Amino acid sequence: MNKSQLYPDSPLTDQDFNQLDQTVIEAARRQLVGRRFIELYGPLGRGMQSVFNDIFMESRRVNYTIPMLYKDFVLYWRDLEQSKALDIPIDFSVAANAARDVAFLEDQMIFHGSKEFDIPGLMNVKGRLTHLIGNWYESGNAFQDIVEARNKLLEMNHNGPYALVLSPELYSLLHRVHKDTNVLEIEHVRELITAGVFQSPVLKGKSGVIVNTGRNNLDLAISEDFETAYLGEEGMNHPFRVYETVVLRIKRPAAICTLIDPE
Amino acid sequence: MNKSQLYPDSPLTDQDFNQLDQTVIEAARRQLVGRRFIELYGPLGRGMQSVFNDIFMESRRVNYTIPMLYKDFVLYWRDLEQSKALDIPIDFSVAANAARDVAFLEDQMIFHGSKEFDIPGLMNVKGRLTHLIGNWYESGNAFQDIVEARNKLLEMNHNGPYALVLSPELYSLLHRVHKDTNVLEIEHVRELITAGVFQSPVLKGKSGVIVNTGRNNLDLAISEDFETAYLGEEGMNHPFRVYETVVLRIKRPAAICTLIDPE
Amino acid sequence: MNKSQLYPDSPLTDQDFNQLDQTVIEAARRQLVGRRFIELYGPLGRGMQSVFNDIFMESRRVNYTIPMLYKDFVLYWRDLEQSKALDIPIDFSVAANAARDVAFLEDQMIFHGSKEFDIPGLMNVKGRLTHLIGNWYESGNAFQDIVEARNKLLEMNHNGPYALVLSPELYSLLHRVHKDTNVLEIEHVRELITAGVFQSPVLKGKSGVIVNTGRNNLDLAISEDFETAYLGEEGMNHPFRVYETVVLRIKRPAAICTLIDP
Amino acid sequence: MNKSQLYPDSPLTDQDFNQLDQTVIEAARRQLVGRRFIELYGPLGRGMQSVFNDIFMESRRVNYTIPMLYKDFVLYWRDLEQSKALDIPIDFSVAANAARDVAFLEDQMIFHGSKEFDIPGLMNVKGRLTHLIGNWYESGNAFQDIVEARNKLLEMNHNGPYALVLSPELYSLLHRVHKDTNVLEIEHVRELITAGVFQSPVLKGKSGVIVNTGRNNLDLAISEDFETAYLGEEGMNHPFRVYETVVLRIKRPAAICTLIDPE
Repeated sequence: MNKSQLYPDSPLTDQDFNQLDQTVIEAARRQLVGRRFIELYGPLGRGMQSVFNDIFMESRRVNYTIPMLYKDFVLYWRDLEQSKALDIPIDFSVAANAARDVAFLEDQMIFHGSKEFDIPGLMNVKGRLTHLIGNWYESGNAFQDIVEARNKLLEMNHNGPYALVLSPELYSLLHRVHKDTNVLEIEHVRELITAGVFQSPVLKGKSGVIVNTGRNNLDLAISEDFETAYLGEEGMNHPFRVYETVVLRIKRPAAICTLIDPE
Repeated sequence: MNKSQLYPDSPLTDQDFNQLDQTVIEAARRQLVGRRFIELYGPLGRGMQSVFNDIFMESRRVNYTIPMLYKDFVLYWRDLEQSKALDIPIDFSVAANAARDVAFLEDQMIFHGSKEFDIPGLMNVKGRLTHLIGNWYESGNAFQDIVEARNKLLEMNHNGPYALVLSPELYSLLHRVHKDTNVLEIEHVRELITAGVFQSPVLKGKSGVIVNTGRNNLDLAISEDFETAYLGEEGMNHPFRVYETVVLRIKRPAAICTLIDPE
Repeated sequence: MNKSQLYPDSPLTDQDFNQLDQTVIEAARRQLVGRRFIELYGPLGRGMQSVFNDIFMESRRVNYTIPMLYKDFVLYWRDLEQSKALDIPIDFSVAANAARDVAFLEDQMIFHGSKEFDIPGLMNVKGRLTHLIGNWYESGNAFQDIVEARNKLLEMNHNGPYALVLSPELYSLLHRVHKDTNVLEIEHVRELITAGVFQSPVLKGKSGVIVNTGRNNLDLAISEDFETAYLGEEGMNHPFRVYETVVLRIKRPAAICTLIDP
Repeated sequence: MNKSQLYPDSPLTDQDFNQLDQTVIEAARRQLVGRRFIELYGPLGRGMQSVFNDIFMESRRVNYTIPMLYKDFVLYWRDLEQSKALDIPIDFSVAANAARDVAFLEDQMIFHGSKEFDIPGLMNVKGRLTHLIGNWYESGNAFQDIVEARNKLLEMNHNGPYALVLSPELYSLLHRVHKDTNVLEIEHVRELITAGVFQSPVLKGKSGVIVNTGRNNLDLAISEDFETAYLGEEGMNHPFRVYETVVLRIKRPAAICTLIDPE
């Protein structure tokens, strides 16, 4: 399936359109936090507009509608025509920005869920464990809270490997320089969490989540990965659409222990 | 030996059945702690239902019956039929869970032995050294206990390399952040134990074990590795069986110094 | 394409499966009432485990999971061997009982919905029109209450053809003679409702429904019709299963008028 | 385009001229700080003497004239003639010095802009965030100032990855050895800034800048990379010119949070 012949009126050729995909894929890759520890359920394809989920509580089956996440960018015709005249590889700076916004949309949908499509997220799924953090500003408390949260996961027949995602404010507190001591608390934490410790701008305030990275616990249902579309001429310009269809499936919500600030 | 023709009625083809083995093998690999420091005695094959062991005490020979460790999972026919209709690579999420449970079964059999089959484990073999740990919550005690346990192994003509396996509670105490100091006690410990320091959920409470990793000291007798079986149609579904036949052989029990909490 | 190769371990030959299929299908046809006035959207195939419904209320898209309705019957090996030895056709009576039960399940799901998957029925869908009927024992009331119900559908921009399904008690009451015309009320109703007046045991008491026939109004989305699948042989006996996967989509809820006893 | 036939009177042959480019390219590479975290807008070529910039403020378009940055060096004819007589690969020590000066010129133009050509730099662009640092000589203040500067970038929909460039005086203070503690403050800082922490001699006094490394935020418009030219015989010698044409484009100035000493 060549995308040049799919959009016969597209101003981009085969070479020009592949670089657009590379710009979109790379820009999204740098910002996707959920994909770093959640496996993909393959390219389900255009023939699947809804995927099934088997929730196990420690086996209810539910239907999830795969949602669209998209953002549009416009490539000016004057800039495009100049590029072909001079034979230069075209500027896709806006495409990277559009791909980043879609990548942020996926992370927001992964961690907080689709309210309108009724899809639970990591931080609000039903049946997950909950741990109340202490004052992470103090030494040892952050590691102690992770251990207690990990202990809650352990008493569920969930031996790991775990992945911990924290808000930027909690992430900074983990790496902060203490006064009395000189302990890098991420070094102690990263030994217990082997799948990786990440920060996500989606999480707000003081919040975090520990997830078992097994494919059996949760995965990402992908009907169409990050793809670039042509919307046709509009005002002589060339608006495009970076879209993706993905729904998070949480088969075993008990493998999630969200850390929440007691306020 | 192609597994598609071995089960002529199996719904999975050659390609579909290989991905099942990959899912089972990888999921087991992530959870097998004993295999990380215990060598395998090859594929003994189906012709050996019992393996001999020569115990040396510092040469009694005993017969060990190779036990079966298995767990069953069911692939729904509706999900399978949909996968072939859409030509998608089939979901083996349950297979990973079944393989993980078998992997946990092997680790429980390796460390605690088969009570019914009369096979000693690492933590209850006859003739091994025993060390009583102190308060690992204090700085330096955990390293001191390992040194004393290692010294006991040294005064047996057992120069290493050693492997230390600890319970999750002891593993956390090793990596904990101390108040007065900022010592990462795993860094001091990991220098003496070169074959690796692992944690196993099988060990409960405050317990651990130091094992010489030599093939002459102990090994794993494998008659059949992690293999996936088809049990035939049952209620129009497709139940499978992830089974493995393995017995731990401890040729020199004196190469084991189990750490036990004095309670 | 014969079921003998589909189930090599089955004890039935090509002809025996064929006789099994007619036994199941014929018993289903004699009991299926909803299929008489509702078009069939399919067979979609095994690749459709859930269908999409676009509700045009008088637009909202709802995802419906296709339910699987089944019933199990067992053929005894001694009976099959005895019939085979004596050159007597196999007795598939239990198959008809299983097929009849599944046919009732489909009719029950069509009319009263399926609470397990939250699929609405003819008498349960939101947005339908409700008509409070009177005492049909008295003359003239039976025909008039249908006229007002049809007028309700006419006011909602639905001009037929209509299909009327009544409870078995109410269907008999429609056989009375008209007070003035001296003609049975059923022929007056049949001229107003040209898609047929049916009866169904699923409706109890004074109940009924008027449905505007048409694919754009409502249809049956099936992925597999009445099919007999041979389960594994257990205990030397042969258990079977008559199953089907059907879901009812009501695209225009306002095209359904329900007669409700006050 | 062979450079030997481009300058028919050049004393260097094809082999002799390629080593000149390698000396210039490598010497420039060791000193270019801006190129370590700013992407290039390809070889725009000689047909583009001015490049367009679309400034987004959180979309004004401006025209930037691509400037020339060059430095001249002289290869003595006596040294050149001796090299060919003995068949030795010629000394290009001066060429490395000339390339280094041009590389310093680019970094000065990237961080402080072209005053005469009216091109804003990283440290004086219009619409960028500004943070006032504290006493970096004290422990924790340097990390705290980076976090606050990063927090300012975060409240602009700028999630990273960030690149921090500091003056040599600030760079030394970051790596300094404290009295009361033994904290290496670069280790804490380098976790938040993933694209890298660099020092630039261009920045004077106590100054720094945090830049989002996205191609959409800023990039380097290159009309001609580091190229070596022959200026013809002058006094029987061979003067050359190491020139490059490059202009920095800041599409989103809000992605820049310059750290400035309150004096």
